[PDB]
Amino acid sequence: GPSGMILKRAYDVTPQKISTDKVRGVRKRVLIGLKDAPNFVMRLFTVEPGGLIDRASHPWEEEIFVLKGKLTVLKEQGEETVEEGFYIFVEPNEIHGFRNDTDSEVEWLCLIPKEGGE
Amino acid sequence: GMILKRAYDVTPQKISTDKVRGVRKRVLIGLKDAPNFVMRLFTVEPGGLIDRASHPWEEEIFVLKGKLTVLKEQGEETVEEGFYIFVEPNEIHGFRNDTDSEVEWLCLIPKEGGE
Ligand SMILES: [Cu+2]
Ligand SMILES: [Cu+2]
Ligand SMILES: [Cu+2]
Repeated sequence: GPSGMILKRAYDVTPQKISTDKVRGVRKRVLIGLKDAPNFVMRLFTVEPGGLIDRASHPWEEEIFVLKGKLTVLKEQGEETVEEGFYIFVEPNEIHGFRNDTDSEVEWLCLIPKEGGE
Repeated sequence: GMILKRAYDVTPQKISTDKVRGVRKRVLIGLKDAPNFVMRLFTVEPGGLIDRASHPWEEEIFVLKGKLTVLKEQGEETVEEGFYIFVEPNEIHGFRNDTDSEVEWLCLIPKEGGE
């Protein structure tokens, strides 16, 4: 494929509002998307106060790094809050979700194999 | 089926070769866990350097802390916390810390690149 290097301020990427049956109060920035990635994609998620990504599972893994705030992670059994500087590995098919129980925006990097889209 | 951990608590590996000095690397999500790509966290001391190199796989980076000097095929460019970098396969690249404090970034590569 193409040559070169992209270097960009992540916040300059246009966010997309996510509103589905299981997601509310979330915006996503596709940093390294399907148009460019040979193998896996990089997204930056922002969750507003009270926002929620309800428990779900999917047949690809997810790799996360928490960039800002206190993120509540929903698990098959119960929940756990993590903060900036934590990483999360979600195995394929593992139940997971996310909630923001704080008064300010929470952000994380999420990477998936490109077969799961962007 | 879910790992949640503070990245700092992963023991860093000092890297010192002919080509790399003043760098520590943490493997956060490595080959034991990852089906497709790995997650590392690099910390570079003031004056640390990863000399120009290239590899057959791509690299995806997110700058977490500080002002990172990126060595390119042509010259160099400085970036800061909050920048992402996409390095195409085979693109020459390296890194330097010209500041007086530690610089950190996340680096992800496909598993063919090892951890
Ligand atoms: Cu998911
Ligand atoms: Cu499980
Ligand atoms: Cu490299």
